[PDB]
Amino acid sequence: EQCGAQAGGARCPNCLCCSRWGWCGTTSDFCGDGCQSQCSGCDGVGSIVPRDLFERLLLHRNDGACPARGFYTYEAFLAAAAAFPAFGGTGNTETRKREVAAFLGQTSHETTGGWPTAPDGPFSWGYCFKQEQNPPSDYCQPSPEWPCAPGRKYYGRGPIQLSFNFNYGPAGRAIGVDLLSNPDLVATDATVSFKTALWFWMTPQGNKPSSHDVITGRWAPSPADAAAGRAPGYGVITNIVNGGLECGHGPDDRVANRIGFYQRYCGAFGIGTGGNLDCYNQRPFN
Repeated sequence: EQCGAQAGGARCPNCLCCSRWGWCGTTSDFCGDGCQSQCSGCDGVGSIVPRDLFERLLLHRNDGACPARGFYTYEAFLAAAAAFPAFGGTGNTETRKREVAAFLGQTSHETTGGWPTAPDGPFSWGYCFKQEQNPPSDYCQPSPEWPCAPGRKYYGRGPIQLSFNFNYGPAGRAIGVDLLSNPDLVATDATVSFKTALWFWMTPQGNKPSSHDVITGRWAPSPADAAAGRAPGYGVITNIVNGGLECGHGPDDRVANRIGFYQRYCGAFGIGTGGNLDCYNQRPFN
């Protein structure tokens, strides 16, 4: 609907802002700078990963047999990403798509329900789970910095399978949610769930860079990294996530599963994966 200074001063119906160029709408484009009328009353990662793509990549997550069925929505992914605008918004477009592919690859592995003969292949069964299956512990390691909340448990939750009081604490503080007190939010609120995974993705810890910096080419190895065989690529991201267990001892099915997801996703995004895909020959960071 047209409006304003070519529409006889017409205001927009439903209290819609009249844009500077004379059109009706609710975005900043209509209501901000230049807005002709009803301005106060009467382009992020979504451009790189559209709903259709997200849904096709995460093809079987809403299977009846997936305990997280229905939980991980596109709306929650976008809302979470809005809090981490550098995610999928750093570097050129190819790099942005690759960040999202890599993030989705790693988190799909953490939450996979796949099996070798699964419909549409094992790499379409990411995001099947939202909490650790049969956890062996509540993962409380008390500290003055992050005391364990009584009655609460810190088993894996969400797309990065966030675990331990000493990770829920920092994650919650960064995102403005008290996850030490209410760790179950990571499994009951999908926006919080995605936010903890993005927090992990975006945050350097100890001798590890952020996954974000690695995938966007902002990380260069240290001497110690170089002697350890740690060169930029998806492999070092696997190392960051779980290198203590999976890295430095040759071909490993967990690492390969992470790769297969990443390859399928890069495929769908029309980009290459880049090199150094594995951590078969890398010293674990830890």
